[PDB]
Amino acid sequence: QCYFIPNQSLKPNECQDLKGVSHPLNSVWKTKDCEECTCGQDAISCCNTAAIPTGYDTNKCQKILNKKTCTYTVVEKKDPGKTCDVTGWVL
Repeated sequence: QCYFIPNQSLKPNECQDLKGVSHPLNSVWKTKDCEECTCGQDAISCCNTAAIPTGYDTNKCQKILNKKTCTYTVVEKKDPGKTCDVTGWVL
C-alpha cells in the first residue's frame, strides 16, 4: 500500500524519485482522486490509486502516475524520456 523513498537529493530543498520524478521542493500535494505525493524533510511518501499497468513484462522499467491528467506512464531507468514496454491498464 503506497511506498516511501528517502530523499536521495543532497540539497535540503528538492524532491526526486525513480528516473521520471525530479522537481524543486515546495510542499505536500494530494490530488482529489488520482495520485498522492508528499515531500518529507526526511523522506518522500507517494501513493497511487489509479489502475496499474499490466501485461508489462517486468524487465527493467519504472511506473509513474502522471497527475497532470490522471494517467499511468512508464519510463526506463536508462531513458527518462522514452516510455518502456506497455500493454494496457487494469483496476
